[PDB]
Amino acid sequence: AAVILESIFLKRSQQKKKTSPLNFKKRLFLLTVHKLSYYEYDFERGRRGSKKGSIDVEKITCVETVVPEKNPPPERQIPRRMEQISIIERFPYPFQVVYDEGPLYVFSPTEELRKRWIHQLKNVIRYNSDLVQKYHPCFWIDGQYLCCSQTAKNAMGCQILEN
Amino acid sequence: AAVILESIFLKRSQQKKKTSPLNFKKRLFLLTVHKLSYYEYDFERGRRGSKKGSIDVEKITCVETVVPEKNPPPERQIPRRMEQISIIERFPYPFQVVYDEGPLYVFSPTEELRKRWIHQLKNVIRYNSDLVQKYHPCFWIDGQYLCCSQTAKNAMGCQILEN
Amino acid sequence: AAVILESIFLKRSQQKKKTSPLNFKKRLFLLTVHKLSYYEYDFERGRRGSKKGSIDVEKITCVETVVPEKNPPPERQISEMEQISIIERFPYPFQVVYDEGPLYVFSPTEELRKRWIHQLKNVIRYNSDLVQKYHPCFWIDGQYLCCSQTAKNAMGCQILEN
Amino acid sequence: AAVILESIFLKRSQQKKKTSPLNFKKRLFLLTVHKLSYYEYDFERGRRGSKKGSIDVEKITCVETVVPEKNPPPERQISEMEQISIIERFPYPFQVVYDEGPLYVFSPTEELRKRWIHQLKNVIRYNSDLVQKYHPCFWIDGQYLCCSQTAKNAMGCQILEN
Ligand SMILES: O=P(O)(O)O[C@H]1[C@H](O)[C@@H](OP(=O)(O)O)[C@H](OP(=O)(O)O)[C@@H](OP(=O)(O)O)[C@H]1O
Ligand SMILES: O=P(O)(O)O[C@H]1[C@H](O)[C@@H](OP(=O)(O)O)[C@H](OP(=O)(O)O)[C@@H](OP(=O)(O)O)[C@H]1O
Ligand SMILES: O=P(O)(O)O[C@H]1[C@H](O)[C@@H](OP(=O)(O)O)[C@H](OP(=O)(O)O)[C@@H](OP(=O)(O)O)[C@H]1O
Ligand SMILES: O=P(O)(O)O[C@H]1[C@H](O)[C@@H](OP(=O)(O)O)[C@H](OP(=O)(O)O)[C@@H](OP(=O)(O)O)[C@H]1O
Ligand SMILES: [Zn+2]
Ligand SMILES: [Zn+2]
Ligand SMILES: [Zn+2]
Ligand SMILES: [Zn+2]
Repeated sequence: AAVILESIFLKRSQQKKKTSPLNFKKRLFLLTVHKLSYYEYDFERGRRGSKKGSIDVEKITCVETVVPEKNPPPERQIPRRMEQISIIERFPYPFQVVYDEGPLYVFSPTEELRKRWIHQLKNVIRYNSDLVQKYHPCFWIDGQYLCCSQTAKNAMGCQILEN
Repeated sequence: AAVILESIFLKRSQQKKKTSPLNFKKRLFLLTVHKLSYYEYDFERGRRGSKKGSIDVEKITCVETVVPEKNPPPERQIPRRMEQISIIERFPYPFQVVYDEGPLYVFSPTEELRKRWIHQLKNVIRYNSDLVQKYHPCFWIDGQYLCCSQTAKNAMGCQILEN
Repeated sequence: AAVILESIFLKRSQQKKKTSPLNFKKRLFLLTVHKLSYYEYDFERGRRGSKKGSIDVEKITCVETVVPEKNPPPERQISEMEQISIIERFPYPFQVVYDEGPLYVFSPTEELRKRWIHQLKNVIRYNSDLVQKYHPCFWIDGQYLCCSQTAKNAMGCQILEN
Repeated sequence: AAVILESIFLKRSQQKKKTSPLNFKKRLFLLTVHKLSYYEYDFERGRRGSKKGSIDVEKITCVETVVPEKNPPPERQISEMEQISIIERFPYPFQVVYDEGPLYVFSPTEELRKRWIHQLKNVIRYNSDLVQKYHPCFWIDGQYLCCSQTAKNAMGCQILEN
């Protein structure tokens, strides 16, 4: 369909599979009313590459900011003070797109960008059937969730954000 | 003025003073357009007692839920399954009323109640001049904030909740 | 034994002592089978304070409603649920009668009454002295306006059959 | 030395070799005082890849705009800021001329050009051979349509004074 948005972010490994590393990839993310998908980016040629995953827009229970990790390495750190480059190498503002399998973590290089996305994603998911009301505002890491130490990657959020 | 709300909650020590313990008190909380105030409760006689603090409604930068502590003792635990009593002895749903001096933490015995309050408090603070946009969704405890480990009790929130 | 109930009613002075004035105290009531007890409530620590009374279930003769008195002071004026009202307003005055006489416990709400009474019955039900005429009326100012008669333990101007 | 700039322009083949076809590569340009260099960009690791060229600043004779060619293929078609467009669209073709000849670097945006050029000048400014007639025109298909003349390093059909 149409592309609502398209940006380059740094996403963390969903680690769907056991043997998978916890790592980050620069990916070109798209968004249609249908899905949220991400592809390898072919910078040389300038084009989207091989698809590396999607999440169907309707299976989405929730989308929000995530509490930034405490000691992020520079690729996701906030500087002090050339953007065109930085905006494709430094992604410090994460957010979370949660669904049945768990949460996909996505870092954005600017806030506005993150804002932009969360919002559309919101619009997009407004009438979904499973919009959860409790989420985890912290990352899932090393076996469990910081915020509540629960271990089920798709555990119930330990917090209700209600207006 | 009018009372918008009145409930009994279990509040944690603001510890404004150095020599102060980190502890909880059952307090009768009120809310007018002017302030948010809390008093000792005189249960025998059934009346509000001596005032023990307020926070001026306009100095309020923010109000939200807080991520529940991981191992709360029973007075703030969620049961399994007589309410009239429980609702004055068990307060497991906290929330945070933040202002210049820091955050006041307030536990509510039910969610609806917490809902109710956060909302009015919201209305009440809608046109305030300092409504912060970043908060700490976790408690301040033992010297710093869990969510971001910052130590300034009135540190900048490490998270932006934007719709 | 094992509690069977537990609530916070208001209760008028039993006046057992000649000195005793009449007044109401907010108390925390329990229920087992053996007895039915009330304490001072540690609102602050949120817990049961000093025992202030007991009535053995066995000596219970008549668990029953009483008659919402005429002009309940606020306190007692008009299951219901105000976190605070419900521990500050008990307009459903009931009555437990026993050897010594009748205990006047008040309720913030009906389901609450029901709940107790009923339960009361479950527990006295096999007693040895379930009287069958009673004073749905109060005992007051010197005498039961049930039957203007005067012995607290005066016999009941009314009968409740079934 | 100390970078003075750093960007990602597109750049047409210098064709130094007879084999060399003409094409454009996305490259990462730096700037110091000594030289001006371009590399392959490690987009994935987000970093500077293999060096693909250098031009000594000193041998710089003429830093200057060139002439937006006729029918820029998308790629080059129409400071500006699309996270992606700005690293995918460089329509502001400029030119660095030196001994060997002229290097055709393209820009996604004007402030970006300006920024470089200017800076360029700061750095060649005291050179020993700042020529003063140039070919705002391209060198193409066999010959500079600046002056239809043919030596790459052909002398400039135009002068830029000040
Ligand atoms: O490239 P290597 O070093 O194998 O590691 C990968 C990447 O992080 C993947 O991201 P992408 O898919 O973006 O390549 C991730 O997939 P997701 O994070 O998309 O799931 C894979 O996890 P699994 O989820 O275990 O497949 C993980 O194995
Ligand atoms: O009763 P003790 O054992 O002294 O401890 C108190 C109570 O927690 C107070 O609550 P309340 O005011 O509700 O009594 C608290 O005030 P706040 O939490 O209101 O500030 C005091 O902290 P300071 O903030 O340090 O005064 C703390 O000293
Ligand atoms: O506290 P003060 O003002 O002294 O009055 C007391 C309380 O009403 C007692 O209730 P509680 O025990 O619930 O405090 C009542 O006991 P009962 O429990 O027998 O009513 C006392 O009378 P006596 O009944 O006379 O002891 C009465 O004097
Ligand atoms: O990669 P392929 O298709 O082989 O083509 C190359 C690139 O355009 C070179 O650019 P880069 O070095 O930027 O890759 C260019 O070098 P210049 O940098 O001299 O343009 C080469 O020509 P020569 O100029 O003939 O070497 C040209 O053949
Ligand atoms: Zn959690
Ligand atoms: Zn924080
Ligand atoms: Zn009678
Ligand atoms: Zn020319």
